[PDB]
Amino acid sequence: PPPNTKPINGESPLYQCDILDKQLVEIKEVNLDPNPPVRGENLTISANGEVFETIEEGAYIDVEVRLGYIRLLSQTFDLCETLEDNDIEGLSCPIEPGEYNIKKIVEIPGEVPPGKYVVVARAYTEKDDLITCLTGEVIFPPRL
Ligand SMILES: CC(C)[C@@H](C)/C=C/[C@@H](C)[C@H]1CC[C@H]2C3=CC=C4C[C@@H](O)CC[C@]4(C)[C@H]3CC[C@]12C
Ligand SMILES: *[C@@H]1O[C@H](CO)[C@@H](O)[C@H](O)[C@H]1NC(C)=O
Repeated sequence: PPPNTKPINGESPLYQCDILDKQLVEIKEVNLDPNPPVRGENLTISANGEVFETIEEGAYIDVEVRLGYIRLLSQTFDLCETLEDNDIEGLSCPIEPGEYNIKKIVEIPGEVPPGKYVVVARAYTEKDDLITCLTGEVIFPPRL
């Protein structure tokens, strides 16, 4: 994978990107229950990380999904509102420094077209300090 990248330990395709930029959160480990995610099935996400600065209301995530060279989805999300909506282990947004472990189950839709998808997410704080940068490639087998 590209420059300024480091693999994330665990059963996952994720890499940390922009590694030469200090990040307020370290993602130490990530594990996916069906290791290559499968369409139409549950996906269990387990993650171990560290928070070095309090993340406050107003943080946001830039998420980009790309299919080949096509910019499929590109938008920003309210970090706190998004975490609060998806019930990630009751984590209220004021995320204090410390040791975290997360377990979340999401559903991968079966209608997703087959292909090589690349995901990139950058989370920043309200004054725009880089929280973290993650990238990953997921190939869904061509049975449409
Ligand atoms: C952790 C990552 C690497 C794993 C889970 C893979 C990402 C999946 C879930 C991503 C890859 C492409 C994404 C994707 C492609 C196309 C569409 C159609 C659009 O109208 C709504 C979003 C939607 C439905 C999203 C849903 C989430 C998908 C299917
Ligand atoms: C998928 O997840 C839903 C809710 O998380 C659960 O009710 C269902 O039993 C799960 N099914 C499988 C096959 O894991």
